[PDB]
This record gives sequence, structure tokens and C-alpha cells, in this order.
Amino acid sequence: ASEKRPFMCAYPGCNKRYFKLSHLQMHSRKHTGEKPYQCDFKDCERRFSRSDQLKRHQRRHTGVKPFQCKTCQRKFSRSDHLKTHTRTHTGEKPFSCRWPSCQKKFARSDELVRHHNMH
DNA sequence: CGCGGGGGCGTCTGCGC
DNA sequence: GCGCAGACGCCCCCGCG
Ligand SMILES: [Zn+2]
Ligand SMILES: [Zn+2]
Ligand SMILES: [Zn+2]
Ligand SMILES: [Zn+2]
Repeated sequence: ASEKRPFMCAYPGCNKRYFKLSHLQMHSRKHTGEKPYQCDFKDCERRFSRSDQLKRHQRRHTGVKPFQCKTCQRKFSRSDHLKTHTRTHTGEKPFSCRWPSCQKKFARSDELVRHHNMH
């Protein structure tokens, strides 16, 4: 509390005080995904928790699909969609079922969740 | 039924304050 | 030195031919 002082944070609803440099550094990373933003479009008022979410959201208004498939030339707006679509050519289906009479595999976690819902 | 496409979220890395 | 942002990865949910 004098010369020697603890670490602090500035984000809402946090403790705003930490005791370990790296523990606080890691803590700071947590809030980078919680920083409040709003849509920057001409006719929107939605909110986001990060620049990346807001930037992604802008793609829905702007039609910006820069992630073009090297094979299909199909333009996507997200890397996770492109990498997911990529597995279509890569035969990469790691999400195998665990039912007592199945071993069918999917390339998406939610596709496996869906499979189980139809099992 | 396989896959497109948007939401929210954690996170390493890099940059800027 | 820390904080924020930019960018990568996934889960989750919905809709379509
Ligand atoms: Zn904090
Ligand atoms: Zn918007
Ligand atoms: Zn393709
Ligand atoms: Zn199964």
C-alpha cells in the first residue's frame, strides 16, 4: 500500500486487485473477450463482447466473405466455417459415436450431438 | 441428414498506450 | 508493464435441399 503495491484490474464486476504478475496477466486476457461493443452499421443496435465478434457481425451486414475455399472457391465469412468445410475434402471425421451399437463418425461436434439425438 | 451460416466465448500473440 | 485488439478455434443452434 506504499512503494510496494498489489496488481489491479479495471474491468467491471472484477476484484480489480491481484497478487501475482502472471496470474493477473492471464486474468487480463479473460476480459479481452468481455469488452462491451455495439454494431457500427447504419441501421443496427446489437451488442458484442469483443472486437472480433463485432467485426464478424459487420460481415453479416457487409456481405464480407474473404475466406475462399482453395478447392470449391466457395467464399465463407469465418475461418471456423472454412476449416469445417475444409474437412469435407479432408475426410477428417474425428467425432465418432459412443453408443453401444455404433461407431459412426462426424466432422462436427454438433453433427455428433445431432446423431445422438436421432440414435 | 449433411452442411451452410450466425452467436457467444476462451485464448495465445502481437501491438499500442 | 498491462491492456486491448486482432485473429484462430470450438461449441451451440437453426435452417435448407
Ligand atoms: Zn478483471
Ligand atoms: Zn448490426
Ligand atoms: Zn471446398
Ligand atoms: Zn451412433
